[PDB]
Amino acid sequence: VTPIPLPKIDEPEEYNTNYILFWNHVGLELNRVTHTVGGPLTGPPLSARALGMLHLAIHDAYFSICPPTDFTTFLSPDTENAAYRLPSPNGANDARQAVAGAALKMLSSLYMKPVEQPNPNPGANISDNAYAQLGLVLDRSVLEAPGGVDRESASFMFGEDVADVFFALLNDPRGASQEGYHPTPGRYKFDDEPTHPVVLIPVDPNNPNGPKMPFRQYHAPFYGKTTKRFATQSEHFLADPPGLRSNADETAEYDDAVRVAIAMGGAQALNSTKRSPWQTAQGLYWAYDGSNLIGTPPRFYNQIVRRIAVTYKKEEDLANSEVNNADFARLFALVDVACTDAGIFSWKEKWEFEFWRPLSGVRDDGRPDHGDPFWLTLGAPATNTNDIPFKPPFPAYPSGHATFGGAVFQMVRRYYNGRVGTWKDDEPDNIAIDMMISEELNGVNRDLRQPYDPTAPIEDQPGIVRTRIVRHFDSAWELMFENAISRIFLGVHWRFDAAAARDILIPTTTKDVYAVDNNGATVFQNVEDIRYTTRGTREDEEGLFPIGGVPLGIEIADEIFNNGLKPTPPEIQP
Ligand code: VO4
Repeated sequence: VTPIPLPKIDEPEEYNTNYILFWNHVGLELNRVTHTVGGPLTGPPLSARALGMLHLAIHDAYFSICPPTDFTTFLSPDTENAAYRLPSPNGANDARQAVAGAALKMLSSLYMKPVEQPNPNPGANISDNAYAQLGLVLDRSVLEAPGGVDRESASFMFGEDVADVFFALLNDPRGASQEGYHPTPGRYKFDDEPTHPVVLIPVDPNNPNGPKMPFRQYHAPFYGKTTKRFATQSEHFLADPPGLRSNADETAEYDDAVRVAIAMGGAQALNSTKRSPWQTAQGLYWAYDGSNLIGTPPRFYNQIVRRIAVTYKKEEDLANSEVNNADFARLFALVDVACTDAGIFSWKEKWEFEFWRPLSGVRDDGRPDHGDPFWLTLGAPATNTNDIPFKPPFPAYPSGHATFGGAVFQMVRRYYNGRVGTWKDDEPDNIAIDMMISEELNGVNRDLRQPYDPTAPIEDQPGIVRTRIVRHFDSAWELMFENAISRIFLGVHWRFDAAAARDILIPTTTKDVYAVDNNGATVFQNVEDIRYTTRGTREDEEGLFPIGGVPLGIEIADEIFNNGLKPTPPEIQP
């Protein structure tokens, strides 16, 4: 088959001389390729799960052969429970080959054709071409691997055994099933997107030019409540969103949120849009909304973490440094596991409340002096395509981006504290990064004038090129914040989906009503002054709970870290 020409990644090629980074890279490539061809593990929660599984297998394969001192492996060889029993090296001492076997085995199990019956129902929607393209990626990776891959070595075989264990234990085949789910219309209730109420999908994925059929997607409605958690030691909950349950009386907050939604996230040319050009840039920068050649948010978070890892490595040699190898293997396991669990809990809460998106909220408001029946958002960018595709929708509260970001960046902060600088674990850090480029704004990717052509490189396809923006960030606290508010700029999330409005916005004399500038744009607090302290109530439980995705993510990362990356006790699994 013709290999899809993938655009160049903005990153020092030296990074991939390190075999831990190389395998992470392979995972990211499969991430973007599967979203281009419509293969398995698409969507934010499951794409995160794939990376978590990959790095867990790598972590244990490496630390089995090169034992750590301040922590231990995720699974152990002495576990009585066969499902959690880690294989023993038994002579194998080649860490490079162990990692290769674990990574290759895991990625292959994840992305290859489900010959073992699983093709029915679960995989019955992916074309043969999708699988073929994914295979190409896997095949050339073997050839590009630093130091090569010796599939016959005992160490390689050991890595494979490790992968088998993790795959059998954590794989969730029916994770994205929506069978049986249907929206329950009403105020504050999630339903089909007014701009994309239905999709025409081919009856046969192998014949895309053939007959289509109407389809209504709902992204992983049962995943969060039924899936196996990775390293969390408890269930996490958020306060009821403004307008629902115990907080149904928070009308001032809700009304002002509608107001901020229109002004900050509307389409570019609307007279009601007050968002600045720079804010529009911040919105698109963090998107990665499953587009062609781009993938999902977990991919971007890993791209950023790769830069942090190299920027703050202990030793200069990326190729032959066990200090670096152990550092990266540990960091990525921590980060990708936190990201996986963040996906689980954000999805659990999303479908629990089933809160509607701003587009529907503003349009269906019903009050002549509050709503706008014809409003349009800036929206999730449909990069490298010529239209606005129907992307499987899901509820608004809390923001997936916000939760992912909170988890990933708080994990990075906990890991580097005392090493890059010193700070209170709940206060701004100093982990700065430079020359960070998002593929949404890289001067290469674009909004096509005609349908995407997978046999030609993106540069030879007509369209409006996305401006190349090179960013610098002063801290992981800033990254966390901007990643969260970017969704407000796109108009896909309410302010409270990110965090409590009180913690991120500038207050006025009027309660629940926040400050706007001379031209009506919403004013945010300075990043250095932001503290996620405001909590709220839940109708079904006593106590105070976090509001929005960022606080939820921070909470998940702290828990995992404090427990040193230990499996969720099987007793508390769904
Ligand atoms: O991925 V949101 O849940 O931030 O659209």
